[PDB]
Amino acid sequence: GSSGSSGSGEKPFKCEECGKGFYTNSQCYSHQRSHSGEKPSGPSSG
Ligand SMILES: [Zn+2]
Repeated sequence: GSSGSSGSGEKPFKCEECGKGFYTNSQCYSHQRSHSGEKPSGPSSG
């Protein structure tokens, strides 16, 4: 709704976990990864 102790208002692409800010979808996801640890790695591993 509103904020004060923050600068980045709104962005075209932000994280769903915390709410980070991004400009390109690809980027948004990249970070989103961090929000994952207890998971198996098959075709790709962090
Ligand atoms: Zn996040």
